[PDB]
Amino acid sequence: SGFRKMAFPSGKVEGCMVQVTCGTTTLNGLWLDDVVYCPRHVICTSEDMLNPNYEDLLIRKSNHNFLVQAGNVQLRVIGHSMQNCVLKLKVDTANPKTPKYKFVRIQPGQTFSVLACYNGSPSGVYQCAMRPNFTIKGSFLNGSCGSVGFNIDYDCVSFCYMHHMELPTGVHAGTDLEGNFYGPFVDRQTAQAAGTDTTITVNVLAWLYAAVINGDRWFLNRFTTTLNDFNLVAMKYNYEPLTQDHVDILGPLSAQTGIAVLDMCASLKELLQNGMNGRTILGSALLEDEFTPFDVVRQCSGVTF
Amino acid sequence: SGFRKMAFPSGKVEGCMVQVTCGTTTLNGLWLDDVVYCPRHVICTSEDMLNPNYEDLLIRKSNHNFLVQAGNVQLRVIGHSMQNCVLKLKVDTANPKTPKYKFVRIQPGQTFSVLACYNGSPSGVYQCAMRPNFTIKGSFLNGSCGSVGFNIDYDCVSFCYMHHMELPTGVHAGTDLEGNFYGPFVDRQTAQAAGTDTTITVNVLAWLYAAVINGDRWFLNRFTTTLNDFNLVAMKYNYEPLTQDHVDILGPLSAQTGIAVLDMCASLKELLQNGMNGRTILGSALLEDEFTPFDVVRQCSGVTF
Ligand SMILES: O=C(CN1Cc2ccc(Cl)cc2[C@H](C(=O)Nc2cncc3ccccc23)C1)Nc1ccc2scnc2c1
Ligand SMILES: O=C(CN1Cc2ccc(Cl)cc2[C@H](C(=O)Nc2cncc3ccccc23)C1)Nc1ccc2scnc2c1
Ligand SMILES: [Cl-]
Repeated sequence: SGFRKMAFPSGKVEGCMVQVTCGTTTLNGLWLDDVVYCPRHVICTSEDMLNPNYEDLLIRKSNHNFLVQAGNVQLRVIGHSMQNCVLKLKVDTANPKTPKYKFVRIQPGQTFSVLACYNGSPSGVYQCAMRPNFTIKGSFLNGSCGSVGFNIDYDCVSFCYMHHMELPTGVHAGTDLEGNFYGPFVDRQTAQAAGTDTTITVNVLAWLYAAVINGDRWFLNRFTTTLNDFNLVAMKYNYEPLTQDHVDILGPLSAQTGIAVLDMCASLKELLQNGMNGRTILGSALLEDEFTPFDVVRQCSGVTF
Repeated sequence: SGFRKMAFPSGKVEGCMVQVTCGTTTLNGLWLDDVVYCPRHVICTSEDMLNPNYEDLLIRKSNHNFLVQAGNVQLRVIGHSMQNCVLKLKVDTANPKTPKYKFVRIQPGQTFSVLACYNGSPSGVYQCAMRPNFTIKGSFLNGSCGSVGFNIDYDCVSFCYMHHMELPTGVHAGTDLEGNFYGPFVDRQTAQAAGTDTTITVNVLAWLYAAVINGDRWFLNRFTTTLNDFNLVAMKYNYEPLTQDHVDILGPLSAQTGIAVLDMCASLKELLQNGMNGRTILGSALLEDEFTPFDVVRQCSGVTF
């Protein structure tokens, strides 16, 4: 029993973290085989950030201008190239700790683990979700750029996020490992803001199923709803629309608990309309939306890596 | 910016997890140098759990009755001994991945990371706290026994907890790495229950200071309090007494924010009286007690916003 915000074990990613320095800028890099991946803004000064011409700044640089440090060892840069907002530094040493991996782009609502790093040294691991507005509610300080997000499937690490910046509201923005940003963001110092966010409905439903599995049923009722009627109330409370795909995905949890997805939707509707009335669900007074249906099934089954 | 329940990177502990089997029982062990540490109840059947005589069960075992598996490799047991509720299995191979470590016994209120494991394989990492009633609100299924709790400071892993059992209320009990239980618990299936739990006051205060550092001050007031008056009100809401030690420990956060500890105590008193009125503090609708003053200083910026 018990339900916690659980991250994947970080060991396979810790053995890939390095420090990248170019001029006065120091951030983190991801060392896989003989390439070090890092945000391209490592080549910028503070004045360059306003309107940087990355292809012009990069030509000025030679291999020896990039200082890469893996633990207490200097890696020698032998090549460099840019792919979208990610800089790829070819080093003269393949990482002996390179795990089996893939680069994957995730969708809003999907969760992942973040290994927060400073000066190429991992400091902490936490779980988060890609919000519908494409930002993440992370915890990062100056020097955290280049820290990565990932999921593990069997023995394969799927890298899905690289940290680039913090927005004025304290939320974070970054790219996939191919350098494509999540959201309408750019890697410059310009006026940028997170869009209005919404709640991840399929995740709140998954978490309500996790509460039932852990013996919390007070919110269950005898009623049901249609998908259309539920979506009319969900949009009213700034919740993402629930699709037939979300209903299908919740199928197994509905069969394990004996509570149909639209029956759980009726419970969610009443929670939105009446509140919790001094009660909690899994120790929370808010409806939690950062656990996917797969996360709930995995934590209530004991899948190992 | 941001504030998350952050765990330590788990890699150093992942390289120590092994599977220990004795008869029909399989659980996790911690392999450090040439010793595998695990709960002594690995030698018990379900019948034995009512009134086990561990000395009597152990004398009937030989080294070859214990099967230890590290990855896909069998370790050969060459010695065994019991120390309190922990079984120490001497193996003929020192763990080449043994980190720099120490065994530390923690006090209630202290936090640590747990690496939940099944069959010697890590599945997830999460942060938790030793409750005032010496239990932990973990997330553990059958087969998780032997999973460990730890902190990491400057590359040294301090092991503070080993998982032994789940109590009837869904909470968890275990030992330090010398086999001494936290709390009045026994590794016996008997009528034992977690005592009434309380809120960790010094941690709630630390978290209120984390909110001020991150820019939120809505909960402050113009009042102060005496330590005695604060404790009389705190005990009515099931909060632990605040000692002069806790006031001393909060000194640095009081100096970084300019808010005296007894001034923050007055804010906590008012929060207990009024609730949050639809507002949140660091994204929570409840007062959070699983971040220590040390955790807040480690995660938060040294510059207040
Ligand atoms: O100082 C800057 C300038 N940035 C321009 C800029 C423009 C474009 C790009 Cl792609 C990156 C960046 C950098 C950037 O966002 N870095 C950071 C990333 N994650 C967390 C951070 C936490 C504190 C500081 C920086 C952080 C740097 N901003 C700033 C922001 C957020 C707070 S919160 C307190 N101080 C700041 C100060
Ligand atoms: O079946 C038992 C017997 N235990 C007695 C017993 C007595 C003393 C000692 Cl030192 C160890 C143990 C074992 C024990 O607590 N094992 C476990 C440890 N951590 C999490 C667990 C999560 C589910 C299951 C077992 C778990 C075994 N209990 C039980 C409890 C909690 C739920 S929740 C659903 N089923 C159970 C069933
Ligand atoms: Cl302690």
